[PDB]
Amino acid sequence: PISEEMNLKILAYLGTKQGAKAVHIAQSLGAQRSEVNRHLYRMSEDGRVRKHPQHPVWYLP
Amino acid sequence: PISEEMNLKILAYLGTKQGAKAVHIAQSLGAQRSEVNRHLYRMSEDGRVRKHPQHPVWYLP
DNA sequence: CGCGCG
DNA sequence: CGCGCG
Repeated sequence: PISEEMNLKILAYLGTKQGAKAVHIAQSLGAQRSEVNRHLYRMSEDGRVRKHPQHPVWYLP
Repeated sequence: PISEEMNLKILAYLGTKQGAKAVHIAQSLGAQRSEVNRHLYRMSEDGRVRKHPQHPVWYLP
């Protein structure tokens, strides 16, 4: 499922970086890569985060 | 697979009608709804299209 | 190697 | 009912 609280933890982390990989987001939150990726991709649908067009690297809009 | 040619056709439809549903894009292009959605969701990852936060309706940023 | 998939 | 899933 989707945790809005997980969404907010990810957004807060991205707010401290200039682009980040899910593996490092997961490391820094103490979460699993799959959970972080599930949330990143869903947030990207409506524009809350954005992925590099070629690389698995994530940014705030 | 993902066709960049298909991406451009979908973007062109959206440029004509904001707030479109996949079924209507598919009808116009002569494609399957599932194919159109596969491309919409992948384009949403890097912000080329954007989904409505609550509905399967699509916008062009 | 991109993987998120329920 | 959101479904895109390979």
